[PDB]
Amino acid sequence: AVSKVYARSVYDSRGNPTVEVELTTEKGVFRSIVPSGANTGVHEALEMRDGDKSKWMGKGVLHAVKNVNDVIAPAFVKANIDVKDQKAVDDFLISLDGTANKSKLGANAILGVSLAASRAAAAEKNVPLYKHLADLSKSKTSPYVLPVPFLNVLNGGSHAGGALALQEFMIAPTGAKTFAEALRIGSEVYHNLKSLTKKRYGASAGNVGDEGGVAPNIQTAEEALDLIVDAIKAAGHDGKIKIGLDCASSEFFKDGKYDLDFKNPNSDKSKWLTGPQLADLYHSLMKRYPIVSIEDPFAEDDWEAWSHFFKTAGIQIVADRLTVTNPKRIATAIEKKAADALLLKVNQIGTLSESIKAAQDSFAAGWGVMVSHRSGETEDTFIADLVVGLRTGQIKTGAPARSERLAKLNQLLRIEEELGDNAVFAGENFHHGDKLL
Amino acid sequence: AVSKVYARSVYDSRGNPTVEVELTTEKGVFRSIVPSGANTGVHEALEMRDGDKSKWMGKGVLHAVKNVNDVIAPAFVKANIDVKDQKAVDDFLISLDGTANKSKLGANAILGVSLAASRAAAAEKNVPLYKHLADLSKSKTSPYVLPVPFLNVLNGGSHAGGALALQEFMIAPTGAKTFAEALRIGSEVYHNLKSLTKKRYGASAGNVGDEGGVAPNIQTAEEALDLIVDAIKAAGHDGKIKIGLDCASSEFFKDGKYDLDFKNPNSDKSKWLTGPQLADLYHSLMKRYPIVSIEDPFAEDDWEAWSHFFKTAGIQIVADRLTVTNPKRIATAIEKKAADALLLKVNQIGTLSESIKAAQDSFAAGWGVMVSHRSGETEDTFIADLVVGLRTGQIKTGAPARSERLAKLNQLLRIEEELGDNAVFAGENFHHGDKLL
Ligand SMILES: [Mg+2]
Ligand SMILES: [Mg+2]
Ligand SMILES: [Mg+2]
Ligand SMILES: [Mg+2]
Ligand SMILES: [Mg+2]
Repeated sequence: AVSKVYARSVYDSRGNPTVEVELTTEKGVFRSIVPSGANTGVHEALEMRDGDKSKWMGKGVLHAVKNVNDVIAPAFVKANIDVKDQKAVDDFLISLDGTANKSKLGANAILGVSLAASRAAAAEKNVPLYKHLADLSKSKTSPYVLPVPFLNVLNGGSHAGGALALQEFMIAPTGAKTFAEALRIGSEVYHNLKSLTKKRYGASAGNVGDEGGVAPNIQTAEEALDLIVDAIKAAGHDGKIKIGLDCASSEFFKDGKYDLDFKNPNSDKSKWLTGPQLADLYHSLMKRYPIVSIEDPFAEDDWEAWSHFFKTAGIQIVADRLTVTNPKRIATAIEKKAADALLLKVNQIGTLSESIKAAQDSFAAGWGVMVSHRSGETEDTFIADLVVGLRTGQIKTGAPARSERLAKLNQLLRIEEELGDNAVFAGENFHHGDKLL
Repeated sequence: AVSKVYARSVYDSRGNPTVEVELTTEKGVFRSIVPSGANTGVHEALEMRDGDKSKWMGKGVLHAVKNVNDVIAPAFVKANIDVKDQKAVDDFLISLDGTANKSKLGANAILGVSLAASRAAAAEKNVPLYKHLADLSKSKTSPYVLPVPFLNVLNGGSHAGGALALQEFMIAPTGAKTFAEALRIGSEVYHNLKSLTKKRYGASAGNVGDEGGVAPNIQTAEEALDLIVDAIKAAGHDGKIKIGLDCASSEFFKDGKYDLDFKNPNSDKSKWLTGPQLADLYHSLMKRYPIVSIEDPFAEDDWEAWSHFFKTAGIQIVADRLTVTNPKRIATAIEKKAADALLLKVNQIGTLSESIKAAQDSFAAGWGVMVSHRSGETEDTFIADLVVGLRTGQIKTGAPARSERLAKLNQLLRIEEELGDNAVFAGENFHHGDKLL
C-alpha cells in the first residue's frame, strides 16, 4: 500500500526551514508539514536542527530530512504497514528511534510520517480527515463539535517591546451561534483593534507579531486588556467575546520567582514575585476582565505554584510547557491538580498516537483540550481536522491575519459547511466540548 | 465535464473575506481562492464587495459568492464547456458579465471560476498545473525557467511611519545557481535584516507588515538601502543579491510634482520635485546601490516623465499603477516606451486568458513580466505555477515570512525539484526569462 516516503525542506511562517513529508499510496500522495515553536519547553521532544551557522542561521533541517529519506523511508515501505492502524504506524516509528525524547531521528522527522499516514488512511477509507481522526480517537460523532477559536489579537512578552510581561492575549467568541459567525465577529474585533492601535500608538504598532496579533509597546496587562475591551465594544460584540491569556511564565521565571519586568535588564530583583503574589495579580485581572482561560500561569516545573492557584482559579487553566502534550507529564498534572486543560501540540510529543493518547487521558480526568498551532506555522491544515476529530470545542491557531493562521480557520469553515446539521458549535461549552450533547 | 460550480466566503491574509470557488468534474473537486483587489477605481477589473458596515467592516463578499452560485454556476454547467479550452471558459465568463471592468458579477466571482477551470483542465490532462499553464501560454518547455524571487524586506511610503517616501525595498538573489539556493540565501539576508533592524531601531521595528517586510521609522532612501546592504554583507552574500524598488510614486504626486516629504502634513511645497529632478535622485541611487529594477518611478498618468526616464534608465522599469494589468494601458506604455516590464496581477484583469494575453503582448514587445501577489493574499499557490507556466524569470510574492507568501515560494521549491534537469534558474537573466535558452 505505502509505496514511497519522501521528505524535503520547506519554509515556515517565520522563514525558517522545516520538514515536509510525502507519503505515496494507491490513493495518491499525502503531504504533512511539521510546525516549529520558539523557546521550546525543556521537556519537548527533540526538534532536530543542523546547527550549521553558514546555512539558514544554523536552523537547517537537512539531518532530519535525511533521517526520513535514508532511514525511516526504506524501513517503513518494507514494513508493510496498514496506515489505517495509526497505533501500528506510530509503534513502528517510535521503535526505530528508540529514545524517550526522539533525539535519534528527531521529532520533526517522525511527526511528518505520522501525520501523512493518517491523511493516506482517510483517503483509503474515502472519508474526510476529521472523520478518520474521530475514528482514531473514538470520539462521539452525533453530533460532531466545532471549536471556539481563541484568536490571538495582541502580543507581548519576549517578542515585543514595552514592559508587558504576558505573551498572548486572545479573544474567544463563545457567544456566537456558529463557527462562521464566531470567525466573522472575531475578525471584526481584530480590525477594530488594529484601527485603535494605529490611532493610539502610531502606524508601526499596527504591524504584526509572528502569530498575526498586533504588538505595540504596551506597559501593562491592564493597558492591553483595556485596549481589547475597547475593540470588542467598538465592533459591537460586548457580551459575546471572552478573553484568553497565554502568560508564558517560563519566559520570566528566575530562580523560584517571577520577573514581570524581565525585558528591563536592570530589573529590580526585590520586586520579582512569588507564586502566591503572581496568582494575586491574575485574580485582579480576572475580576476586571471577561477572562475565561489562562495558559501557563506558572513555570514549566513549578508544580506547587500551579496546584495552589488551581484551588481558587475558577476558570480554565491551560497547561502548555508544564505538560508538553506528554501523557507522563499529564499524569503528574492530573495527580497534583495543577490545571484543568491540555494545550495539545502534536510536535511537542512527535506522533499522532501519543497526541491522541494525551487528549484521551486529559478528557478522562475531566480536563478540556485546546488544540494548538506553533508560533512557526505553515500552510498545513492538520490541526483544523484534528480539533474536530477530537471533539474538543476549542482551538488556538492565531490571529485572523497571516495565512498560516487563516488556512486552519478557513478549513474549519469548510468542515462546518460539510457537516451541516451533524455539527454543533461549542460556544459557552468549549471547556467540555468533548462531553457536549 | 463540469458537473458543479460552487462558491463560499473564506478569509485572506489580512482577515478580510474573499471568494473561494470549487469546480467539480469526473477528475474530482478543484479549488481556487482569489486574492483581494479593488472594488473601485479606473482601468482595473472591480471585485464585488457588499458594503454592509455591520458585517466584516463593509468588506463582505456575499454578493460575489451569490453571483457564482446563482448566476455563473447554472449557466456555466448548462453550457457544457471544455475546461481545457481556457479561452472559451473565459469568453463565456466575460460575456455573462457583459461589462469591461467585470463590475456586474465581480472580478472576484469571475476570476475564481477562471482559475478553478485551469486546475480541472490540468487534472484532465494528467499534468501539473504549471505544465498546463505553459501549454496555454505557448511558452518554451526545454528547459522550463524558475523565477528569481523579488523578496520584500523593507517597506516605507504609506506603509510605514517616518519620512521614507519610497514604498517597497526588495532583494533579488540573481547570483544563486538554483531556485532553492536563491530562497535560502534570500531568507538569510532577511533574518540578518530583521536582526539589524531590531538592534538599530528597537524591537517593535521587527514587526512585519502585510507582505512580511519590516517597517522601521526611516528617514531616507539611502538609510534604508545602507541597512539592506549591511544585511546582505552580514549574511555573506555581497555580489549575489541585487535590489528592486517600488517607488509607488502615485502616492506622492501632487499637482504635476513629486512630494518626497508627503507624510509631513506641513510639507514644504517648492521643495517638491519635477519629473527630471526626481529622475536625478533615482540616478544617484542607481550609482550607489545594486538596483536592477525600479517599479512606478513616476505617477500613473505622468507618461512624459516615464518616457523621458526610460531613455537613459538602463535597468528594468516595471509598470504597476501605470498599467494596472490593463491591455489598453499596456499597449500605450509599449508605444510610448514608458517602461520595459509588466507587473502582472491576475485579479486586476479578472481572467487567466486575459492575464496570459497581457504577458504575451509584453514579451512580444521585448518587455519582461513580473508575476505579482496582492496585499491581501491567500494560501492558494496559483501564481507560483503561473510564473513557471509563463516562463517569466521573475516573481514578486512577498518576504520570506507569512505563509500566504511562503506558500508560493514553497511551491516553487517543489516545482523545481519535480522538473530537475528540465528546468533552469533565471538568475541574472530574469528580465528576459521567456527568451532564455
Ligand atoms: Mg543521525
Ligand atoms: Mg466515524
Ligand atoms: Mg503557550
Ligand atoms: Mg506542454
Ligand atoms: Mg507597486
